[PDB]
Amino acid sequence: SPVPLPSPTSNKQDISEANLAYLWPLTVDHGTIECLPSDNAVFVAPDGTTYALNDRAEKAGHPPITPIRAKGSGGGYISLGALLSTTLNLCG
Repeated sequence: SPVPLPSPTSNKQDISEANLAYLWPLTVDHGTIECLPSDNAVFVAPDGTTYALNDRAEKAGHPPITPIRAKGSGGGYISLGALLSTTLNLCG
C-alpha cells in the first residue's frame, strides 16, 4: 500500500544513513528508494542512476547495484537487507 505518511511524495522516499537508522551500505551519497509493481524494489542515486535493490528488480532489467558496493573494516561487502526490508515495509 502507500507509504504511511500524508503527502507521500508519490510513494517515492528520499533516504540517507540517518533516515534508514543503520550503516550506509553503498559508496554513493544520499538518494531515493521506490517499490515498483510485482514486488520489485529500486534505488536511485543522487546523480539520477536507477539501480536494482532486490534480485527481482535485477531480473526485471534494472541494473546491478554491484559496482558501488561498500566494504566493512578488514574488508568484506555489506548487505542491502536492512535497507531493502525497510523499503518494502514502507510500501506495505
